[PDB]
Amino acid sequence: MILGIDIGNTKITELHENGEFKVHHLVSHVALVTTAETKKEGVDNILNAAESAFGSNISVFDSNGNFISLESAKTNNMKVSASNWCGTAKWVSKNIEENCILVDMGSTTTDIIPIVEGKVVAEKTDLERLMNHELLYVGTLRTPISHLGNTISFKGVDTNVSSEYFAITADISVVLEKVTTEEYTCDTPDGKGTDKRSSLVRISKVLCSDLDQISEIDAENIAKNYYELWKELILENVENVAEKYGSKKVVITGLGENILKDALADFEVISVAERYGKDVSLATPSFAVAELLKNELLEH
Amino acid sequence: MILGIDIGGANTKITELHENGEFKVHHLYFPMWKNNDKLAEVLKTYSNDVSHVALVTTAELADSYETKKEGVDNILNAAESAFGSNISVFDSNGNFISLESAKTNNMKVSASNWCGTAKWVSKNIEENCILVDMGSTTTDIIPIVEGKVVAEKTDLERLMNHELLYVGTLRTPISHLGNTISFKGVDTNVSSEYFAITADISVVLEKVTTEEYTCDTPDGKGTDKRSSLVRISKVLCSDLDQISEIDAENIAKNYYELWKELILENVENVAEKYGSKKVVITGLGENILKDALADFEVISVAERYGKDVSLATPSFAVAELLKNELLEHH
Repeated sequence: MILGIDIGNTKITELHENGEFKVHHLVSHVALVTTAETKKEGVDNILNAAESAFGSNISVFDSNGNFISLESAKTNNMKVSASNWCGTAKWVSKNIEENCILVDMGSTTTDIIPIVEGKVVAEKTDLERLMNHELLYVGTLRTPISHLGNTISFKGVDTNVSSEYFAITADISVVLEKVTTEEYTCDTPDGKGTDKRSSLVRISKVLCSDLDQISEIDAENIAKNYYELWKELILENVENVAEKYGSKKVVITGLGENILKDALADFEVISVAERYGKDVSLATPSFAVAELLKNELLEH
Repeated sequence: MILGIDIGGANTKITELHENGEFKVHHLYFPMWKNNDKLAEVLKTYSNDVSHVALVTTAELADSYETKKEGVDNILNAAESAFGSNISVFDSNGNFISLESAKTNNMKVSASNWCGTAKWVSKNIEENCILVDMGSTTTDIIPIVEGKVVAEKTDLERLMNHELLYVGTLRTPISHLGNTISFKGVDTNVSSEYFAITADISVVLEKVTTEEYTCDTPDGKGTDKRSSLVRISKVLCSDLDQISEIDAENIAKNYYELWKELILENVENVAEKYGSKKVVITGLGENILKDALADFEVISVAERYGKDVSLATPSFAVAELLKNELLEHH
């Protein structure tokens, strides 16, 4: 009975014992990964809090795909902060495909990480990944819509759009049914509802208009056209990485799987939600570090 | 002395235009969503010397939770308590109407930030040209044909016809200019987070002065070039420990190119449609506009009337339009 703990909200995966697993949103071994005013205070809080009900049997998955024991993370806290893709990438390279591209999209960013010969070959820092099509700052929920493009086709004409914070990808996702209303968990830009109509109201403000000047069908069309711009952003980046590493297989996961599938039809797609369930797909890092800890402790 | 008063949502601009042509522009903080006592007080200092007043309200303030009637009524009452019936209100249609006419037809009082300026240009500057006014947030590209302003009616229609562009000198989030930028020779994706704005680019490239970076900084830090480069570096999820000052300035220069191109393309489209080669520029962003529209025949409000007028054109414009009507029979 080993647990996979991803503190960012927090997700827990109960692994081991023939394979009996389950995840929950908020034990002999615990894999601790943190994807979440100096950033050394919270680090101690997390570490010390972990010791409380888990003891010393805690393995921390650092910035790299390396598992460091406790106290090692207490000494040099500059390794505790980990990405939301490193753990998943490691897991994929040893349990799904050794030659592929992992594409994960959360509420804010999309990670496109090449895996070659079983090893993760993505660049290190965020800057380096932005420079190599391995980090795309578009997410399922929090992306301001004009980041997808400052012009949009509206009623057949290329139209300029507002730069003000009015609508986000969450609005597009709900209107196009790529995520449920319940999955629109971030704050709405105007402090109002997450239902479709409320989302259409927000989207209409992008064109300095409202649902009195334009119809709901017109507004929905704005969402549809932005969705295609969004798909292209995902596709172009994955293609660039694929062209350099010769990979054709893509493993997708995260809240944005539906969007990922739509954008990457040109590739051989392997869905985490389809192979391990939607729960794992929504809590991949926690499940990943759980499987990884198992194999490493089984190395004995 | 003629007074041109432009009441915005939070800031009021007053132009004192003297008979000899000398002028002075005053600035006053006056939130329209609250009581009008301060406005009334300031306007009263002109009560016994001024009888010719041009008043315009350009307040947009999107959702201010206040009816148009109360907003207009409060402004008109503050002005009336100082000048009585001696007030000419510039309405949305670009015409001067009486104080009583404004009260009655309150729904037609509030004007766009460019309405007065465009009409003034059409009368006092050039009858066939394109007005390009870039303030802190938007860029208005308004065609003037045969002395008549012929821009589209609504903002949506202007967005569909290259007459409204959401790029400004200070408040534009940098990624709105483009979600990728050339860096060290390769196409680089950029953050969507609110970390840097056009004000940062403007200060770093000296298109505006540090004192002119009047909006809040994204991180609440300094408005100096160093602090601006720090914010700009965040757009590529970096910092001045990972990249250099030269690197950060290169990010700013590359974005400046995208920014100028956005302005140019929009102005070119309006110009090609009307066949005009003359552009009249104004607003805090004149330095950027001069660079972007270098190939056009440029007429600068700042050069012809001074920096203050360029940064408060609406108030000056209605003062001039009032002067025109007055001189009509002098």
